[PDB]
Amino acid sequence: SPEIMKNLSNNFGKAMDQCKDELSLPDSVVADLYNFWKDDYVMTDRLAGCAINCLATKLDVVDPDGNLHHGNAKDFAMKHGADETMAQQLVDIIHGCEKSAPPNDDKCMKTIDVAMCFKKEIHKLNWVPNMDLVIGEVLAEV
Repeated sequence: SPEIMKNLSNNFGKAMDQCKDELSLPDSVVADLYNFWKDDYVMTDRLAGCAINCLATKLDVVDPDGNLHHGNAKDFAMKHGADETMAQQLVDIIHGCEKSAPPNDDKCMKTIDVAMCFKKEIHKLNWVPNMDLVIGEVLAEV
């Protein structure tokens, strides 16, 4: 019974259930975000990026005292759990993403681009499966 079966108050269980409605997307793909498929960005399932975006639906739950703000994480989020390097580092990709991810009305798929861009920085936590058998073709160590 992983995170898939472990849901917080509502900030998630609600956003997830709501996302499964508003976005009518599979709450499973979004439930994977909690797993560790971060590497798997919209590139595969944008819904996961949209659902997560809707996750902020209520910042009151996400941030009681203003822990952060979807799209624009306060200096608290990217600090209380950010690497001294990630501080500026992110400013690197975020500079290439945020620049490519304007405040388009499709923020759902726009802002997310960034909300996920940085997420990629995590995908390279300690393990970097730069090459992981996906289709089982000549590319990754099958």
